[PDB]
Amino acid sequence: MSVSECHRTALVSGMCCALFLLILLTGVLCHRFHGLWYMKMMWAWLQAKR
Repeated sequence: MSVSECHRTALVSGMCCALFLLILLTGVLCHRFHGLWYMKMMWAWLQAKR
């Protein structure tokens, strides 16, 4: 809306930051599913039969 072009940097900056949050969010669930994590992983581990 603003004749200024710099404004573009903002719109792009917003997404650039949101992307970082995606990496942190993964941790939020990691905690809630801290136990289930191993429960499921166990299936993948034994499946290999190392």
